[PDB]
Formats: sequence, structure tokens, C-alpha cells
Amino acid sequence: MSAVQVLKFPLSVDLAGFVGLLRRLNVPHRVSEESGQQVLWVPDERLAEQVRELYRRYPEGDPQATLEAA
Repeated sequence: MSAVQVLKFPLSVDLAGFVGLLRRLNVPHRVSEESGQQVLWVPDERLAEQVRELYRRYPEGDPQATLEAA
């Protein structure tokens, strides 16, 4: 329910850029450390792509803040 593994915030890197990125957006997600990355689940299936791939550049790359700085 509203938890599809699609997004992850590399627990092994300076994820503050990405985990921060969507945590900056509204941080409405599930964080769970899967296999070796902290992982973020808030899509569906079609939403999956919209969730990480657009939150990283459109929703957050909005007139709000980020853009080409992902």
C-alpha cells in the first residue's frame, strides 16, 4: 500500500544530495534499507517512474528549488 521499491538513497554514498532532494520535496515516503541501499517507496507501478525520476527534476526541479542541479 503506497510502497513500491523504486527509489533509493545510496546509504553508501553522500546521499544527502538525493535523500535530501526528496526529503526536501515533502518527504512522504517509506525508508527501508534493501540489500545495500536505503530505499524509498512511494509509487505504484506507473507512478514509480514519476516518483523518483520526476521528483528528482520536475516536482523539485519546480519553481520551488532544484533544477538541473539534481
